[PDB]
Amino acid sequence: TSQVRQNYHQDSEAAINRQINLELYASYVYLSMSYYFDRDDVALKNFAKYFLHQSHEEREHAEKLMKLQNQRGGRIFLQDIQKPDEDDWESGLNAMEAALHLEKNVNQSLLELHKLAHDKNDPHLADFIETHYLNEQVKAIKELGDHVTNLRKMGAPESGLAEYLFDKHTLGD
Amino acid sequence: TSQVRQNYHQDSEAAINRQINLELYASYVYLSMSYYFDRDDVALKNFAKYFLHQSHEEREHAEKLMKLQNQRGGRIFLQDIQKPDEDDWESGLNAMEAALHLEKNVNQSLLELHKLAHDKNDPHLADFIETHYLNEQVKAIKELGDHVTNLRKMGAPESGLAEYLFDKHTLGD
Amino acid sequence: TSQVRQNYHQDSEAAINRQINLELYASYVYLSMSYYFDRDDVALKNFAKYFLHQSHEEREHAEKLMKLQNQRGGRIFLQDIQKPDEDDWESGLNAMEAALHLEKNVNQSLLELHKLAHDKNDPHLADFIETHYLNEQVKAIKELGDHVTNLRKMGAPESGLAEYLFDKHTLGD
Amino acid sequence: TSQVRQNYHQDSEAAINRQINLELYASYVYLSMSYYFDRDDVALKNFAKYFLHQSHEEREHAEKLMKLQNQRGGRIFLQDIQKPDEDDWESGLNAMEAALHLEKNVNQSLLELHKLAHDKNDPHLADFIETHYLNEQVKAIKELGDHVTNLRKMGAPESGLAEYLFDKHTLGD
Amino acid sequence: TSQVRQNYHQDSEAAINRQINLELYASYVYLSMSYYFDRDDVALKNFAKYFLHQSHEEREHAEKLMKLQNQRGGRIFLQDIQKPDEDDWESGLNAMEAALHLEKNVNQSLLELHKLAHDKNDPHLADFIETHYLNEQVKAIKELGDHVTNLRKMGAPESGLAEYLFDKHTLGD
Amino acid sequence: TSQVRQNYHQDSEAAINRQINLELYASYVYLSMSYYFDRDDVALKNFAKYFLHQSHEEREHAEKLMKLQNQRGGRIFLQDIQKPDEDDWESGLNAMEAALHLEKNVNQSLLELHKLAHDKNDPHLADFIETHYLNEQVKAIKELGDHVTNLRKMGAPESGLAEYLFDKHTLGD
Ligand SMILES: O=C(NO)c1ccc(C(=O)NO)o1
Ligand SMILES: O=C(NO)c1ccc(C(=O)NO)o1
Ligand code: NA
Ligand code: NA
Ligand code: NI
Ligand code: NI
Ligand code: NI
Ligand code: NI
Ligand code: NI
Ligand code: NI
Ligand code: NI
Ligand code: NI
Ligand code: NI
Ligand code: NI
Repeated sequence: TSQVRQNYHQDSEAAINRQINLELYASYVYLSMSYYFDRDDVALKNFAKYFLHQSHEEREHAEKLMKLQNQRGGRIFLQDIQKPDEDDWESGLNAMEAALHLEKNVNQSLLELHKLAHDKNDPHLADFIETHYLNEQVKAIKELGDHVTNLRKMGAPESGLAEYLFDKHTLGD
Repeated sequence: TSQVRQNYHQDSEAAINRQINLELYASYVYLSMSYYFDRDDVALKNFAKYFLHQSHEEREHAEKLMKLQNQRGGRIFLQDIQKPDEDDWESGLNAMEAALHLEKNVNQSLLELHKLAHDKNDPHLADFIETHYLNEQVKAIKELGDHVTNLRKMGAPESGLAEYLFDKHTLGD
Repeated sequence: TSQVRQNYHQDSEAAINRQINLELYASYVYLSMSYYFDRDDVALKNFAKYFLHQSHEEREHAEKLMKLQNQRGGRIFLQDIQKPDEDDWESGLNAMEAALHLEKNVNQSLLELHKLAHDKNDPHLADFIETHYLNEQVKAIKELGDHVTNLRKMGAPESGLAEYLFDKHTLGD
Repeated sequence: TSQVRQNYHQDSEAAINRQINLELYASYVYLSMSYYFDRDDVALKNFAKYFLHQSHEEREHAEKLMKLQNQRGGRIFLQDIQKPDEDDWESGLNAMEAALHLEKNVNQSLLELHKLAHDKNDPHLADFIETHYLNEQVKAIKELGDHVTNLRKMGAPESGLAEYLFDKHTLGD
Repeated sequence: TSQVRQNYHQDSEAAINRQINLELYASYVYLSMSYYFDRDDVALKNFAKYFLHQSHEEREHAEKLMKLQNQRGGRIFLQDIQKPDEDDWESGLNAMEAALHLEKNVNQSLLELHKLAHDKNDPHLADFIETHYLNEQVKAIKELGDHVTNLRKMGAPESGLAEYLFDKHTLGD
Repeated sequence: TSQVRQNYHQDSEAAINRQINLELYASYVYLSMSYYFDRDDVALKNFAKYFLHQSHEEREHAEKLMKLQNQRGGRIFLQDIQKPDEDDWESGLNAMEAALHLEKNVNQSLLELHKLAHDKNDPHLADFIETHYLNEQVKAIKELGDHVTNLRKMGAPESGLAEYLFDKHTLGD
């Protein structure tokens, strides 16, 4: 047992490891989308920029959780990172909807983690999730919903004009 | 009777109180529209910016009238602020038309106030309305008419592409 | 149902709407006090400055809650804003005590909202209230209590000298 | 009863007084260690710098809690500050281990305080502890554990060379 | 015996330890007064500022004496810090008089220490007391006497107006 | 077939996908090492800094290869990222040797890729490997060998003093 461990339950430790793996997987998925939009037959540079930035943000999430694990006295256990469900994301609207679904899944995982933290009477971990993850997920979900709504009202994915003008006027700024 | 009151008729005082309430109500309506366009299923950030700024301008109108009341020797009497007629404003063109109607109503109220001020031989209040309210209402009505015309000629509200491009190229600047 | 709604209970949504209305009402009350102290027979400019700033802060509270509602997937429903209980606030000490009472009421409302949020297992809303509202209310209540104590120990409201010197040396800075 | 007290239970008030006394005692202990390393037969200036800074930080903790007490409507009751358990701290590694033990004790006290705050349904005090004390204690415990590990792997306390080089390369920066 | 000890008598060493404890106790008393004036039913922020600064100055006195002890070859022995005689200091004038009494007591202790230092033929310690403590105590006593005189001539503690205006015009600068 | 594909053989495309996966795996391994040295029972912050930077460099390698794939007309196919062989890297010298082995493996993979590129008469891909990967691998291998040699000559891993002083004087700059 580590000399710094105090009030850190092992169920919380396992949940932290699983959430690390999940954030890494989300980073992988965003990387996949980003370079999907870099293909010459898709060619939407601002979509690719957006999803690359999101991938780096998810990697930051993962590293934050690893530092948290080492901080409380837990021990990091890394698992394989699964391949994303798709290799062809069809369109920008489809990738936006997939991202919204992914963020909702990660958000439910974080919410159940917060429940487990409040149950094991771990206020430090509870507030860590409250402060560094929950509102960021809320903002990401609201933003992805805004993007999906805008792309839908413009005639996507039938109108490629819509996706071009959206790549220019919304993501290119 | 207040020691500063001079040539201030009580009909003018009641009209000032009513106009205060009306400007507050207009601010409330603009707030409603602003946060209607912030919803994830509408998602037009520049429409929301525009109507939030208009709400703050109407609140400035109200406070200006309150200071005018205290200046002439009148006495402020606040009333309830009515809820806006709608909670769902359908579209950006519809909200623009509603705003145009609201500003025309407020303008007629201010014009009848100026008539009552010239009747009671109150040149100070007459010029106060002339200087701080009339031309601002004229400019607001002309601008809302311009916006309605542009949105109409672009295919709104059927074309959501039109409202997106208008939010970007007209209100986002 | 909105595409972004997740773990947002409808009781929480109704509580958010009610708290929006309450913050708007508090803003209205502070506006009333502010322009009460602008009257020529009261004439305490720094009291008026103080209460006008407090009114703007309460309006900021309201808009923050509206953005929170749109963020979680709720739907804003605006109600009438009630007229303040009084039109003549008697004295600066009396207005300070009324403000203290109002802030205590708003604080109890926010506390019951936090209880409802922790009950419905909504940690995001719980931490939102924790972070953006609770400590601000605590600070406001402590400050209003300090002001009431100082005004009392100076001989208010009998001594108008006390209220003048307090307007100058405490609120005018 | 103070005019600002709201939802502040008296058990919480007593816990706040006890935690004030505990933070003051920790400051006293760190002061003792700091000036132990200033003796000519110990003579480790950076160890002394480190523990003096830690003493000042603990005094800041205490004053923060006193301001919190006055804020919620509680009443400060000061007790004697106990003399530290030791006057001779043997070595730098021994003082580091003593500091780690002390911080773990203070952390358990703060955790039980947070439990009592969530029990009495005091979300403001709960978030105050969450925000201003918990993560700081976690960081302090992790840092003291790092220092103890490094000193151990270097041959302390047998190797005085180890403590000298640690004072130079780790604490002197 | 320490390798640096020269002409340092053990009676002087015990006196230095006792004076360390006394300066720490004075710091504790000033802290008590400072946060007494922060209560909502007292609410004199500049009195609190003044006494907090005085507490920090007394802590500086204590640390200076500890460094002096380690310098001459003595050995620090810390004792408990006694709780201040009071928890409620009644008024600003009463706290000023208590501070004057406390500083006179500390001054007599320092004077007897200087006598013991000149007796044991310790000119270094004699000049240390002469240079770093005596005139500072004289200045503090004169300043506290000035404050007590001013508060008395203004009608304190009956006139709370007096204490308010004194907090503003004398301590708030 | 993509409209930009010219002289790009499909064996080269498969090799590019495999090398992408390998660079991602190397990034994962370096991340594992980095946060291994962040544990409280290891506690070598500069080792962790070094391996975190190396992980980010390997991720840059991977993204460079993905952009190259999209450039030539190939199609990215992502695979699972395998878990590193170890979770406990024993010591800094052991982690350095593991990193040297990993970089030698990646270098052999890149060399066989260059052979396949010169065989399929693809000078662009050959020079891409020549310019952006080969010399970087040579430098990394030489640097890791230097680090291993230095750690060995200092008495690692038996002497923890050696690893501490190496973390300070070589990696902390
Ligand atoms: O919020 C709680 N702990 O922090 C909690 C969950 C369930 C109960 C309970 O058992 N009520 O009867 O309490
Ligand atoms: O000032 C003195 N020493 O520095 C001193 C004190 C008493 C005497 C004495 O014994 N006079 O007869 O001298
Ligand atoms: Na005119
Ligand atoms: Na919190
Ligand atoms: Ni994430
Ligand atoms: Ni609970
Ligand atoms: Ni354009
Ligand atoms: Ni208007
Ligand atoms: Ni509020
Ligand atoms: Ni004055
Ligand atoms: Ni502390
Ligand atoms: Ni060195
Ligand atoms: Ni002193
Ligand atoms: Ni590489």
